[PDB]
Amino acid sequence: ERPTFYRQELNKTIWEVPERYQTLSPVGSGAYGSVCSSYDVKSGLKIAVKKLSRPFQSIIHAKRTYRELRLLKHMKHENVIGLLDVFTPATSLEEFNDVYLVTHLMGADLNNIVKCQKLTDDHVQFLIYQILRGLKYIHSADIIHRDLKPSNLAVNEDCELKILDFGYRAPEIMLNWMHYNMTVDIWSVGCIMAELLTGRTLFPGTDHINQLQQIMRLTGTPPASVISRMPSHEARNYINSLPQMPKRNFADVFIGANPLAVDLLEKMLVLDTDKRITASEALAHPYFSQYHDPDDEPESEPYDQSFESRQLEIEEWKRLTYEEVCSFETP
Amino acid sequence: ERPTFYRQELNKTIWEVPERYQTLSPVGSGAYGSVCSSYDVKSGLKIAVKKLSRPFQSIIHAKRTYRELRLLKHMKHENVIGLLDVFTPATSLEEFNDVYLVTHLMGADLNNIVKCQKLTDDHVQFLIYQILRGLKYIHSADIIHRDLKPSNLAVNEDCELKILDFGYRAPEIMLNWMHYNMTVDIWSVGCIMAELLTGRTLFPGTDHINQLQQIMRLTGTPPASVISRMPSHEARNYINSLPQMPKRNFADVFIGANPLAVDLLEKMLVLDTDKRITASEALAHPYFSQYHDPDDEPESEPYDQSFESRQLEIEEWKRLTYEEVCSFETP
Ligand SMILES: Cc1nc(Nc2ncc(C(=O)Nc3c(C)cccc3Cl)s2)cc(N2CCN(CCO)CC2)n1
Ligand SMILES: Cc1nc(Nc2ncc(C(=O)Nc3c(C)cccc3Cl)s2)cc(N2CCN(CCO)CC2)n1
Ligand SMILES: Cc1nc(Nc2ncc(C(=O)Nc3c(C)cccc3Cl)s2)cc(N2CCN(CCO)CC2)n1
Ligand SMILES: Cc1nc(Nc2ncc(C(=O)Nc3c(C)cccc3Cl)s2)cc(N2CCN(CCO)CC2)n1
Repeated sequence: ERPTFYRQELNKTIWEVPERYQTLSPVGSGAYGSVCSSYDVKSGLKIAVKKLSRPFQSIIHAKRTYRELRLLKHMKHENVIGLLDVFTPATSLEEFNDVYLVTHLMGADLNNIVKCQKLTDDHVQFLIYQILRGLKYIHSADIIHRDLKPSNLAVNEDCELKILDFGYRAPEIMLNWMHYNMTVDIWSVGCIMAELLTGRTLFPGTDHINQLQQIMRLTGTPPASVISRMPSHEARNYINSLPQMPKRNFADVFIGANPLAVDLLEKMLVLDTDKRITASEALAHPYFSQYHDPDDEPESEPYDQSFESRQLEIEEWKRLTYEEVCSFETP
Repeated sequence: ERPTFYRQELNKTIWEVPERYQTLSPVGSGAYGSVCSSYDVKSGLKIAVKKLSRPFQSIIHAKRTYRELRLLKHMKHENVIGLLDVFTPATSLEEFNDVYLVTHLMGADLNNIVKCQKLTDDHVQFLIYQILRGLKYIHSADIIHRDLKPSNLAVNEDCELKILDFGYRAPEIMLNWMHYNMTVDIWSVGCIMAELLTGRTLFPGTDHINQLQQIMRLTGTPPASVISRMPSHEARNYINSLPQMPKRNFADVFIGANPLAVDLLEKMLVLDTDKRITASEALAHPYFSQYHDPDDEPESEPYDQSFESRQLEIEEWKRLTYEEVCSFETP
């Protein structure tokens, strides 16, 4: 049965939400859609409400809309943002033209978590452990489109963590993405953890290619196999040798740090993509002895993404979307 | 001997330019600096004058400034933007805080060449020949920092073309950049040529990973070697099979096109990075039979980029820059 809806204008756009979602307040926005904090009277919790920007303008917008709705529906893990409600003021498919997604509200982005200065080792243990627990689960789903990453992490005031869904190209580039999508994740975590222990950026370049040179001061130079197939000799020269800079080592960089943190980082911040630590291995590490529960670290159910390779008109995506909204049982 | 400088305010910023550069008119801008068209009285030609944005604010701005000055100083090829003049109103290193760079003016971006509707096949031969002549020269300079790209091409009205210098990361990503930096270039050109012949984007995605699926429709699926080392079986499944969409083939897509144009594209738009045609091979190809001159397709002089590996304070880069400004002889 359709609940009483109520209508209001926030930042020059019309919001029509169910009775339960009171005291809407705009927190921020991006291309995807606008978000509002709201007090859900029913369950008595401060909540997040998103209204999608023109969800069925184009095929891309339409599939994008359906994708996010399917993903947050599937994501059921205490470290990954999940769908609490989805709704529309529309009462028929023809009329249907406005979609709202509802989740829990996290209060602090990554870029605020760093500056959130006074952090005990325990907070770091907990934060990193949660990203890893999330990551294990996220990798297990094999999500074709990439919306969940470590950098999208979000944190409410007691350090409880969730990974949100935000925060001409040659084939060899995107094949490389697929190839290393899990490895790069654990590099991000590594960088993130480092910043939580020091408060400074770990690998600051003058630019992105100079960034590689910085990384290697800690990681060492690539294996012969990687170097011997660079497209030129001057390319090999750039990655087969460090220039003579002052010597820096892990023990130096993370001096005040719990030595187990330094151990963990020495297995995360490794250049050899194969030798680098995997998420579920990283969980078993001694640094997380408090938190590590091998039977409380679940993988995902298979996730049917056959939709990703269907080529459909706008109206076909809109129908799929509206079928999901009407099917949704609010937990 | 310092010429007479004159001063004016253009877009709330003070421009001080030598007597010869009259009738300054702003055309466009980027984070690097703002650009003006100007009538150079001396050589009597419409010219481009760029004023660098706060060139010595930080180390990055300072090295950046120096790099661009070294690059365009080194680049001497008629398909690659080159430095005609660099100047400063400053008369001592302590004063020195503003820098201007002068090149030829083009007046048509890539995104303006597409829509430039009625183009003979001749225009395409000539446009594509010049990018390839460029790229050969560019690739041969082994330029550590990437500012010169196919997509950065610019054109004047008689179809004369020049490549301009504008248009947390894991090591495996940038290592990959280095690896394929030449092969991706030929992919871009392939894509550009395709559009020139048709007017539609060749590989339209819904998103970037979906684009790989679009590409494979034409290129087929990756070799077993590329497949057998994806990080999951679901990834293996994405790239080991096309889904059953309409069959599409090169001959179809480029129907009205010169058949030799199609031949070249079937050698450019190849997935296997090794089999893919190289810039210099693409030159020798029958499609540019009238333009191809193997003794007029020069490689670069070595380019001393030892500076890219130096860590220097702002003031050190500012002196190198100032030294280059005073040393420069205007052709
Ligand atoms: C834009 C923004 N969002 C914040 N929190 C959010 N939580 C969850 C969000 C979200 O979009 N959920 C969601 C929904 C609803 C649907 C589909 C998918 C998803 Cl993932 S947005 C906090 C925030 N700030 C306020 C507090 N500032 C200072 C800290 O002291 C920092 C900035 N700004
Ligand atoms: C590692 C990586 N992945 C990217 N995107 C991906 N999309 C899909 C991916 C993929 O593996 N999906 C997948 C999975 C997980 C399972 C089965 C099947 C499939 Cl298909 S990976 C983008 C990206 N970068 C672009 C942006 N750069 C920052 C500049 O702003 C950083 C580098 N890096
Ligand atoms: C930003 C821009 N630049 C244009 N031409 C240029 N030529 C060379 C440029 C340049 O910056 N040189 C340079 C310099 C000086 C120093 C260092 C390095 C370099 Cl590379 S800028 C044309 C243009 N327009 C777009 C299209 N519009 C509509 C047509 O209907 C006309 C105007 N916009
Ligand atoms: C192929 C590629 N290269 C990138 N940058 C490079 N920097 C340095 C490179 C390099 O090979 N230098 C070099 C050379 C040439 C010789 C000797 C020694 C050296 Cl060090 S290649 C970035 C990049 N991207 C993917 C696509 N994204 C599009 C977003 O819109 C942008 C980022 N792709």
